[PDB]
Amino acid sequence: SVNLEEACMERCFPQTQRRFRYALFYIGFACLLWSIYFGVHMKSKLIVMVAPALCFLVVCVGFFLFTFTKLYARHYVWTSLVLTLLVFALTLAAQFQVLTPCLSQVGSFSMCIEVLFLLYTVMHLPLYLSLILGVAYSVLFETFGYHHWELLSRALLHLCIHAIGIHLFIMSQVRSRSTFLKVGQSIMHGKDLEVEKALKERMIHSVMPRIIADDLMKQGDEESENSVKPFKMQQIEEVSILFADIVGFTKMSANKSAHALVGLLNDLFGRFDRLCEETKCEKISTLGDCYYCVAGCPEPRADHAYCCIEMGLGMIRAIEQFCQEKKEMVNMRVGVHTGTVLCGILGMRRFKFDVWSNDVNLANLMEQLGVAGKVHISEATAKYLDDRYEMEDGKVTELKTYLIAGQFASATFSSLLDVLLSTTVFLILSITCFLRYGAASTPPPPAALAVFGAALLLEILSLVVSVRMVFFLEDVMTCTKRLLEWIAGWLPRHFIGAILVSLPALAVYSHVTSEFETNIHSTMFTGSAVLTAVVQYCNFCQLSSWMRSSLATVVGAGPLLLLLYVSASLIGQEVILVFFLLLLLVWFLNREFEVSYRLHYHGDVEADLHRTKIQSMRDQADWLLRNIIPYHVAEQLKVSQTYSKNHDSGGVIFASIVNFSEFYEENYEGGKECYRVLNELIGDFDELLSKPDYSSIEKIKTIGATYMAASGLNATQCRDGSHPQEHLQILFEFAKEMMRVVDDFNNNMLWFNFKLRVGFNHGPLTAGVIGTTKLLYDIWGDTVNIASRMDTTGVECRIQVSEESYRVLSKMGYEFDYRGTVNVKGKGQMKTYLYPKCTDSG
Repeated sequence: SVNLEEACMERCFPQTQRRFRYALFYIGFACLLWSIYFGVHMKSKLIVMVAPALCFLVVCVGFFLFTFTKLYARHYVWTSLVLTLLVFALTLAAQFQVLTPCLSQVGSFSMCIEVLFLLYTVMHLPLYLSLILGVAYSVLFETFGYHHWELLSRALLHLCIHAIGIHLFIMSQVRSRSTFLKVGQSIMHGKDLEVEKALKERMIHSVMPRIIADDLMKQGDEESENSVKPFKMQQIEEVSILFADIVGFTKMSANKSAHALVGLLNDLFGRFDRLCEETKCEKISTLGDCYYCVAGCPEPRADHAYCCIEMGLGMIRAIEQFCQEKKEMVNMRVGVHTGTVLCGILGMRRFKFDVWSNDVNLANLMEQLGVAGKVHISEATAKYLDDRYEMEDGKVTELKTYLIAGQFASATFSSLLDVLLSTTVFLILSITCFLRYGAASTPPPPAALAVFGAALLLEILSLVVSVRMVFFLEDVMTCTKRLLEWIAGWLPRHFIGAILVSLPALAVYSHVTSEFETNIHSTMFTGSAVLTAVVQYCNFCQLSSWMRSSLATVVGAGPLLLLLYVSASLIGQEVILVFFLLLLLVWFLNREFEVSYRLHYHGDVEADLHRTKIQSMRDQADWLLRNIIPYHVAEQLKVSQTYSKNHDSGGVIFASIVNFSEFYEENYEGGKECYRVLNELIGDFDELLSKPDYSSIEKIKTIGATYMAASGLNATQCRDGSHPQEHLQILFEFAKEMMRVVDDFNNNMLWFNFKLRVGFNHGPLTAGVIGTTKLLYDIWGDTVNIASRMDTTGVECRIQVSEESYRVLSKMGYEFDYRGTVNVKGKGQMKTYLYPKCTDSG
């Protein structure tokens, strides 16, 4: 991730800067304490040492204040480079003048070590370059110390110090990269999440008015949103139910492109939405040739009739400007009635907040008998119309009828590696201490080999724990580990790992069981041992911080204060002070590192949280879309802006509850108990669509007792084992199905049985989507209004199937009783067929 690993450092500068600075602080105190030794007791016979230390001090403080410089951005890698080169020079220069017998070589060694761990941590050197220059410094240091096996010992000291430092580098920078990538993912998750939220909100307000949508967006009732994974209805009265149905409708819909026609339609509909929003008139929808609105139902309005009729005149202006614009001989009849309407939301598929009354049906009948240019109004309209407009008693030419016309890197991963490393290095520790015996083929002390093997097996058992945990080999028994990990918790793991990391102290002490203080070679050698030992405790940064630190502290401390009284006098003082320094050093280092680990944990949590949140949000939005849109069109707009297509043969069935409005009887608060029961049976019909064979059944929409279905539409590819016109058969299957369903629901309908009439047709039709920044998608064609009047002229318990639909369904196993010949507007007296073969009388 080249430019991305670049961005890492782009943001990951300040931590490196501050760590560098505190390391500088360390170095300063280091040369400080060297000087205070060499000035207090010994080496006061030559002051050529304090001057190098002090010029080191001054160049380090120059680093200190220069770090803040503006020209420090890309000016840091080679900075670390030159600085550590400097430090190396100081070390070896102080180192050479030795091998006289007055002072320990390990002091220089100790420096070399802590130096190189600093070089490790903050310098952020190239993996290979870091390693190689480090090991180079190591080897040149051990060589220049030369002025049969002790040298090999010091060498292994180098090697272990390498291994620890190098792993520390690798884990630190993988921590960096991982945390960087993770926080990036988190913020991108936040952003595309709120994007998803905005999108689903667009979908909400496109399927719910601002009043009710904004009501549900504070989730007053959480059961609504639980269903989204709870309906309130209001008998809002004194509202203006307004309709407008296209005249010249079937005409203008004769020979268009079947797509651009929809386009100009949607254009006019944007005009009409403008009219709604300007007149504060709450539009409802469009049923084929007929657009419709109410006027301020949720926000109750009194001049609702006024803005109603003024928006009507506005739409009149719109249609005139368009028909004179697109050169069309088209208009639309208009019809409005006012009064009471109970409004609410039922249904779980393609459903909506809608409205119900006979005032609705009154405006409906008046509109179908209405004329373009003069809205057909009733008395309830004219009663507070106040006739400030072009009132006209427009009588029906065939009921108070009027007209108006104007005016990687996991937690175990880490423990895996660090355990492995602790093990191997404690083993090379063991090699080192052992090889004290070079000629003594027999080892006198038994504790050495004893606890050697002991710690060895402890390491190997922790090893196999880790390796069969990760690799999942499961030789003996796996449920064992399952019950076993339950005991390894945040603190138990703490103490066990504490033992594991603390052991090398007693490991080297097994050799301390032997007499040493006589042999100062042995003495200083053991000092080298114990310091090279304490170096490691910075390792398991997944473990304790405060307790880990204190542990390393006391374990380094104790035995040396013991040797203080076990006696080569003031060299104890100097070594204990250097231990003090390196103590506070590693203290704050692994402090920083465990802190980085803490923040990694933290950010990990919240990032996965955001992932889950946007997952849920996206999924809920998609669920809502599937409520509101089909799939093929989801693909169409997923790739385009719109879609429309003349589908020349599909079925269409309409179902209307005959005895609804009477057992609707309004003794109650609108009888909305009955409306609860209606949402019950509606959800039952949704279950009906929830059938797999009823996946290809396109339930279009509904208006209270209305129900609209059509198929042969998403049937875009017909396979050989499928007939292109079978969908009518499964549609009629669904018809008899829902008949059975209402029959069963009636048995549970308390002291009542609801009945419905149904009318069917099939043939020509055309799909097209409307809403952009809105959402409306509908089908049209003569088939629509044909089945409309069919169900309109129907009778319950009998299935009025049109002539040609009767024919095409009879050959598919359905037996129809010839109802008769009924007038169809646009078709005149049309031959009709009920399905049930005298299930009723006949």
